Amino acid sequence: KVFERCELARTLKRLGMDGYRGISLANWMCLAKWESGYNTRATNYNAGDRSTDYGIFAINSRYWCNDGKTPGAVNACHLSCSALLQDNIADAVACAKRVVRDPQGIRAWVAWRNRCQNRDVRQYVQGCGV
Repeated sequence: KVFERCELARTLKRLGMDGYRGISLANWMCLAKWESGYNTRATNYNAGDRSTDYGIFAINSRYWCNDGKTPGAVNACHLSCSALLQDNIADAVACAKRVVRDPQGIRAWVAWRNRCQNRDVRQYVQGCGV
């Protein structure tokens, strides 16, 4: 499913993402926008290390979910990577929360550092009623 901006903002808010570990809803939106274009079916294979980024938050198989085909990978969110390809983003949100409980927080995603860190991200939530 490809979310429309405000639809996603409210969906994330209802799922408890606003201010989760200090991360604003606008930061989560900027992350999803640059990681998948709000596409829950987005996938990116990384030929270099044989891992795959899954879903709306492009969560990687080397550490976060299990797809059975990633060399020496772990599964910190304890989910099949298939759970990260559902139209319903509850499991993906649960996993994203797990990612940020680690030391780096939102910085875990390099894309956030590149496209969201120290940027004006107000535009992501304006007019969404969140």
